[PDB]
Amino acid sequence: MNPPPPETSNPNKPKRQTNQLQYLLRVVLKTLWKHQFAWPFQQPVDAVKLNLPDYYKIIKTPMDMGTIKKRLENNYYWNAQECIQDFNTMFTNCYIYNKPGDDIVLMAEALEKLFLQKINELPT
Ligand SMILES: Cc1cc(C)cc(Nc2nccc(-c3c(-c4ccc(Br)cc4)ncn3C3CCNCC3)n2)c1
Repeated sequence: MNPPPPETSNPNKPKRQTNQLQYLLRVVLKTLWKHQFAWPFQQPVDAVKLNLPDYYKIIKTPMDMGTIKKRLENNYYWNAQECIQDFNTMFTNCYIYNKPGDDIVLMAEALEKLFLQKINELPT
């Protein structure tokens, strides 16, 4: 089975809006979402549909851009670092599960390069 997806809305977790988190949603998430290579990263890895029975034995901190979109939209994060950590966790999961030069890794690396370029322009 797949696990349930990561939590995206927590009534008990405090919320706030910052210009960095607005940038992470309206610039960073939006730009990566529209990238040609984004499709494997737009939702949790469906290990059932993809026949990857070891995926969630190896990856115990799953992350994906559909979850990050929901966390941003729901004001789930208190600070930008929490959202940047989620993007980094998602790329790292892909790297750990696969091998250098695999198609999925080249795709993740291109998205990560674009992510880092956008993060360099994160406002104050
Ligand atoms: C035929 C084919 C070929 C390719 C390149 C992609 C897909 N679709 C697809 N969808 C979702 C997840 C993956 C995937 C990930 C992965 C993606 C996001 C995160 Br976060 C973490 C890991 N790691 C490997 N894979 C594939 C690699 C090739 N087949 C076995 C599974 N792949 C399908």
